[PDB]
Amino acid sequence: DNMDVIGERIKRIKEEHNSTWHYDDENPYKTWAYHGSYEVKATGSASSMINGVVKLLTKPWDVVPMVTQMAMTDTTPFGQQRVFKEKVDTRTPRPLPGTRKVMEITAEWLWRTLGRNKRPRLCTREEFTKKVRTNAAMQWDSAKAAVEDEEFWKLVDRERELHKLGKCGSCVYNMSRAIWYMWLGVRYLEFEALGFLNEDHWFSRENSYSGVEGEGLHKLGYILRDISKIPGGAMYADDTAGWDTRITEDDLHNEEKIIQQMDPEHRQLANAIFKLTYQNKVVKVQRPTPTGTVMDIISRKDQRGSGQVGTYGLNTFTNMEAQLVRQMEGEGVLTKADLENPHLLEKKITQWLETKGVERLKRMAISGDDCVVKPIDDRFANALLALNDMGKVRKDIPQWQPSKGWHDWQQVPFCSHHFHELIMKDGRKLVVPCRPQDELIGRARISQGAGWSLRETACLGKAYAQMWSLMYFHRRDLRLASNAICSAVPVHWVPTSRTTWSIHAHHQWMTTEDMLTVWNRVWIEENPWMEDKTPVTTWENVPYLGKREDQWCGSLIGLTSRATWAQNIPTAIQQVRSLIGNEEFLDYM
Ligand SMILES: O=C(Cc1ccccc1Nc1c(Cl)cccc1Cl)NC1(C(=O)O)Cc2ccccc2C1
Ligand SMILES: [Zn+2]
Ligand SMILES: [Zn+2]
Repeated sequence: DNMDVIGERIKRIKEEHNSTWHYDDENPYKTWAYHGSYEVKATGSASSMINGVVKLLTKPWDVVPMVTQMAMTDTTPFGQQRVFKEKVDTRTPRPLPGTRKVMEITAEWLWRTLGRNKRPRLCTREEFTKKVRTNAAMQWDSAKAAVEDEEFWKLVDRERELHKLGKCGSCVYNMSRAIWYMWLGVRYLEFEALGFLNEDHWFSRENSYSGVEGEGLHKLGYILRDISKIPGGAMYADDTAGWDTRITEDDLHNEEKIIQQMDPEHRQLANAIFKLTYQNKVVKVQRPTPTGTVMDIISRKDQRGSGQVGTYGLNTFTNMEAQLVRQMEGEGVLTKADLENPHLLEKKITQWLETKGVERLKRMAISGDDCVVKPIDDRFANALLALNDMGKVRKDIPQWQPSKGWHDWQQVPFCSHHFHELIMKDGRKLVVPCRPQDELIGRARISQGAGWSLRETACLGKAYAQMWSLMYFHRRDLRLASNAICSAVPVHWVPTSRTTWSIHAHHQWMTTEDMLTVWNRVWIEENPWMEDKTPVTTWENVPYLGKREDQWCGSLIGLTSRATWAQNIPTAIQQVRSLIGNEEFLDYM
């Protein structure tokens, strides 16, 4: 089918592992082309490492089911195969000809709108090097060593010369030093050709209208509140089932239209990324066999490779396009007859885009596969023909059952959170991010690496605690647990690793600066929705959620076990201090 594009990559893998290369007839691949297997040592673990510092200071959550579940993520070849079979080995039916036509018209208009002020450009070796260096001082260490080796860049140049001839020899996606250099080299080449979407803020709210890039978790609630003021129907936030697996060959060709705005030298490189690694891909996946573990080499023409970071911007683009198409259907612009029609009237779609498209983009908050839409009316709730036909089937709901919208922006699911408007004691309002408290505690109790010292583990606990003090201060249990962790860890110990990989995280908690000072900077000084810049001088003036809402959202406040924990927390803090040693601590309780 496509061996002329993927053949050189498979030939190189096969030559490198010819001692154990074989065709396994028991391969479970149904929708992916299977090329072969070779022996590998199994990677991953059946369960996550536990952060003992966070665990010792959150004893009431030792029982809680969601907390116990989050520590059971299986990353072994058995776990990889399970996820692959249940989620990735699917085929999306091809959209109808009228659906493909409206998508193409909308994609061309959207790219033109997105590129009205900005022009695409190539990203560079020093840009990638700087990003890698700033992230290593938060594998990043391995990546920092690779960017400092001139042989890595000479390998990058050889692969770029193949891409310029329309060939690919080593850009393989993963579901010795040489293979790590080839993977990081593939990521560099992708960054060089498509990194501009992220680096130049193409999906910022000012540039894209719907986008939220660069806003930060602390600003998303304010944007949903601003959207709530636009006249129209309810706010809809439908979750797509496995968004990345529903990116069709038609979606990929619509995303590729951005190459039309590039300079010749950039278009050549971006066309190679689109054709060789996005629209044709070679993937490695581990699989357990009766006699050991193999690495399977598979390929397909559609879906995304999640590891690519160019996928965030392209997912945002395709979601903005799909939601505009759904809004057109709700408004009666797109009928069932149009979706089936190759010959639909292009001009009525163009006219709707040119007269109402930007206004309709302003009614949305879109981040990758996450969307919030406030349509002009509720007909949108039942406009499902185009959405299902485009392959974006909603998760856990019958295909034709109407979407449920929200009339309170505070109840809307966006980027794994919901948002509350709080009234401070001085009358000022704050709009804060929130999620089930068991998820926040469960995540903070997971360590990220093996062989970590008590220092590295305590510093990751401190990073989680400071993130809670800045984003989730309004949750009573989290402010208390945060104070306990910060009192148990040396004040000069710098938080390490990362609390989240989310694009919305700005990592203001990765500091040894006083958290109240940082809180003031984020919530008051730099908050554009805070008109009165009066600083808050004490945590007693930093508000909480309403007790009832805190309890509805997972708080243990009012339980006897929680009261016992709060009363005995100086004892647990002292136990952690005793094991850390004679360092400088501070009492935050
Ligand atoms: O860029 C990077 C990771 C990164 C680090 C070092 C070198 C390059 C990259 N990126 C990159 C690559 Cl390899 C290929 C194509 C395009 C890009 Cl831009 N990260 C985010 C940022 O802005 O800090 C963007 C993002 C997107 C999704 C989720 C989180 C974040 C934070
Ligand atoms: Zn390549
Ligand atoms: Zn909440």
